[PDB]
Amino acid sequence: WMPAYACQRPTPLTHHNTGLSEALEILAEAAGFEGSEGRLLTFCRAASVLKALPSPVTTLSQLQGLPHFGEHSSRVVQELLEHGVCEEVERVRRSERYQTMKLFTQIFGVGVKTADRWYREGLRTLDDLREQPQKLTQQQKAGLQHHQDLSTPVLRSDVDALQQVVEEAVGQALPGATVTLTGGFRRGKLQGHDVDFLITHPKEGQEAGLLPRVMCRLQDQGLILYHQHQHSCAFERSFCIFRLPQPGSWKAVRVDLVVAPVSQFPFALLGWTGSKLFQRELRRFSRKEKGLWLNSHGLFDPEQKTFFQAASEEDIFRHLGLEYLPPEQRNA
Ligand SMILES: Nc1ncnc2c1ncn2[C@H]1C[C@H](O)[C@@H](COP(=O)(O)OP(=O)(O)OP(=O)(O)O)O1
Ligand SMILES: [Mn+2]
Ligand SMILES: [Mn+2]
Repeated sequence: WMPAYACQRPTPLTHHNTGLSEALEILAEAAGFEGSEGRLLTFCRAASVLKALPSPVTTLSQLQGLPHFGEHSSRVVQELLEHGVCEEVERVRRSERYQTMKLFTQIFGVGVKTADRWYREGLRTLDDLREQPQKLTQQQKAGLQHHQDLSTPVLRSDVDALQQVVEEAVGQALPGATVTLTGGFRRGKLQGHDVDFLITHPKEGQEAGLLPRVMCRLQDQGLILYHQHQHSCAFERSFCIFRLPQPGSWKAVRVDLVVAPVSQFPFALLGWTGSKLFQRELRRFSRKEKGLWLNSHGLFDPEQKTFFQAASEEDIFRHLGLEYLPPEQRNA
């Protein structure tokens, strides 16, 4: 027996079923491209079960009694075991719709709705987008300008360099302010598509106006290629492309900087650490099993109209009746 919710079981970074999970995640991604959110979540859940298994699935008999393994996901795994290939997955991989939606949605500032609109309008390539600049936001133009670098996996070494410059700027702008690495790198990932940082100060309110000062410092050092600042309407944030110096060269790298007041920091850290499926599952668990609404700002009882005060992620897990999972076991 393995628990049904991803937030009730450890999911390590590395596992024994990478071929099988990858194939299911192609089908999940394709479903998302077609607005089939039910089918996306179904394939995502099945893949996450495989990530949690302590052994490779070598025969279909190892599927019996696992949750989230309905007929379609089981068929995909069966075909892979028997034939080394799943024809449905190969058709998806070869299809122009999938390839194009993958191409467009990978670009900085482009979601599924935009990519689909562009597809329906006859756009297919990055050059097609560059030929229609009136169709692009400034963020998307920046994504296209740096597309090669932004498609290159960000490495832990890049993360360490970026954390140093962000810490230097934060520390010079406001002594005592802190920088916490979040996202997939906090979960132990060796590579990623961006770097996420969470900034706060132990005195509530001292973080006010910090982010623009941090960005000014970084801009002055030549480290910023693109910056879009957004005030809270809901955390203050800056979605950036950094110019990371390397020996004899440089690389553009996506970096998200988020500011949270320290009262909300545990919720923010939990929300921003992911994985995306883990957090979806944790929020579903909270609502369905505990009657509480969890988000990146707090944990709300809608019946009592109360908020839970947490000092740590551990506090939040405890309040929900879940065993604590460190970040490296949230790789659902
Ligand atoms: N730009 C963003 N907008 C909204 N939420 C974000 C953003 N970046 C990160 N988050 C939040 C949502 C997720 O639960 C978590 C991780 O998001 P994201 O950076 O997209 O993936 P990740 O860090 O888990 O993998 P990757 O290594 O590919 O970046 O933090
Ligand atoms: Mn990330
Ligand atoms: Mn991010």
